[PDB]
Amino acid sequence: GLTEEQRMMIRELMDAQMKTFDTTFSHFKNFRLPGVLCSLKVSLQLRGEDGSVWNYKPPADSIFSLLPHMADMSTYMFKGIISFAKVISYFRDLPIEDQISLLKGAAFELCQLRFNTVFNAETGTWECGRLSYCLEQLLLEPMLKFHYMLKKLQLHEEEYVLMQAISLFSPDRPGVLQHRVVDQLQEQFAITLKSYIECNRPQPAHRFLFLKIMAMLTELRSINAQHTQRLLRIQDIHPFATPLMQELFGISLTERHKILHRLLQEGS
Amino acid sequence: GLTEEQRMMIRELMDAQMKTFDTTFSHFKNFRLPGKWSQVRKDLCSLKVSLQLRGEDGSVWNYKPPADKEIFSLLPHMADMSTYMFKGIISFAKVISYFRDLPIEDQISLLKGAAFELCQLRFNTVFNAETGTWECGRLSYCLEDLLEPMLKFHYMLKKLQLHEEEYVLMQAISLFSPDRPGVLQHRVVDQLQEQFAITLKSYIECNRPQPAHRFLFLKIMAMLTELRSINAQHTQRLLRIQDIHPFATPLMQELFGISLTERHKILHRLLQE
Ligand SMILES: CCC[C@H](CC)Oc1ccc(C(C)(C)C)cc1NC(=O)c1nnn(-c2cc(OC)ccc2OC)c1C
Ligand SMILES: CCC[C@H](CC)Oc1ccc(C(C)(C)C)cc1NC(=O)c1nnn(-c2cc(OC)ccc2OC)c1C
Repeated sequence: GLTEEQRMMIRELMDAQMKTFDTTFSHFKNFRLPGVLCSLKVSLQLRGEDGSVWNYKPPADSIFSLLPHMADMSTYMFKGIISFAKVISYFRDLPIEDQISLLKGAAFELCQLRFNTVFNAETGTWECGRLSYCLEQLLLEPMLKFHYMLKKLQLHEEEYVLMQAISLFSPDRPGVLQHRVVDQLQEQFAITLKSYIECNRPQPAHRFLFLKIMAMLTELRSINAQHTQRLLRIQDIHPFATPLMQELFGISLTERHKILHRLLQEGS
Repeated sequence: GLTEEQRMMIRELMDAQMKTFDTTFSHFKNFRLPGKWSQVRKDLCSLKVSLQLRGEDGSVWNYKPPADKEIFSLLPHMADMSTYMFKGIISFAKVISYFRDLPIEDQISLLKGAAFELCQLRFNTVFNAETGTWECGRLSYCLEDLLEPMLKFHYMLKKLQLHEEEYVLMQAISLFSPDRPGVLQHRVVDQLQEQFAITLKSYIECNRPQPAHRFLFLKIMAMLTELRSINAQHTQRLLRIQDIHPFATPLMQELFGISLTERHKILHRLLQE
């Protein structure tokens, strides 16, 4: 039994998730594709409305071909992440600078949390509806070990959307001014998540699940730093980042993120 | 043991083939790709193919066709494929001396009736029987699901294991068909076809064992007869489909029939340059 606010807090996040998560990627169009890292090698599949199936197999040892597509696809995911935060009441009340700082530090993490919901552990494929991404002693790349472990927990929709709230309202993000207001918000999401697990998962397989989930968020925070550095090493060599990704990567706060600033003011 | 004219007759067709047959399809670019109604779905089910497209880096794009507007996806591509092939078929005839000396209308009539047949003969050279795939260099076409006469023709012709000289002689016999619609020089073309047929019959005797290839010439002639029937069949199927869904290129519309040189001005223009 949750409090009348904890129940109201989850319904707001679940409604926020339903309104902003395009699980089928139906509105994901006008993206780049390979024209006619070694652990994260993926094979792109693209199904059509008529039932046709395009399949792209990347070449072997010679790798920057799929990055333009993965940049466009991740940008579309982050646009839904922005809209997810805009409809949360606790997020819109924050200053416009903290909304940019929180979305800068939680862009990658909230994308991963949504990808794990469409990840297939048995087939190794990220079933993104229209598109699919199938992989080619391999769960050492922290990106994939995180997804396989998180998928093993078999979390609910309420638990996934609560991890997004805890990751979004991180008080120790670079540039956050209201560090105490964000920390007060983050504590309530963790309390609601801890209370939800106790009321709906009495099984022994889900023992210490809240501490496991919090440990995943800490690991995902470390993987966020690793991948951001790995992608800046490639951007320095081969420019592949989208205009919105350059603002996140850091390539006066609202003046350096004019796209993020405009998206936070439009009607959600 | 061929005559010096039969020897020079083959040397001209081989030079004709090597100048106009892009066996690697290196110059086939800028083609379309996948982005009375009941009478169409028949042949489409028999000729369902999966397109493969390799890249310079080694990447492989593959298009699997949608299972049973459903099969109209490969039509724009195969129209560009057929058009590119036929333009090389036109260039093949434009360098043959016996073809240039014919009237400009008889040249159009021969190319109209032998367009499909000469295109199949070149497609059989790049067909892989054990894998069932037309290996067109960067492009590949593998079918799924020998009942279709066009498929039975390719499997039977590939089993004969003909030479490059025997393939180019089949193109000469099929090109110089005197009974094509609109041909005026029935006496000249029929005598030309006999000269190529005699050379093919004499080539098999002089360059192959006698008893094992005793009826190889008659088998080849039987293939051209069966291929002549498939040319009629396939032309009717695509006229039923083109009338419903336009997929034919302007050069294909002239062949399909959609004053002789004025109704085939594109084919005429390609014969003048
Ligand atoms: C399991 C993770 C999902 C994805 C498959 C569904 O896995 C990949 C697999 C293969 C590849 C390559 C090797 C083919 C390129 C890449 C990725 N994944 C990214 O490329 C990615 N993941 N997150 N972000 C991201 C987004 C962002 O907002 C726009 C800001 C910063 C971001 O990175 C700090 C990005 C760009
Ligand atoms: C058998 C080898 C060809 C090709 C390659 C594997 O197999 C096909 C496979 C599938 C398909 C569909 C049904 C899925 C589209 C078609 C075809 N092949 C044709 O559609 C074709 N073959 N020849 N011609 C042709 C050309 C011409 O010159 C311009 C004039 C008249 C012609 O037909 C009267 C055409 C149009």
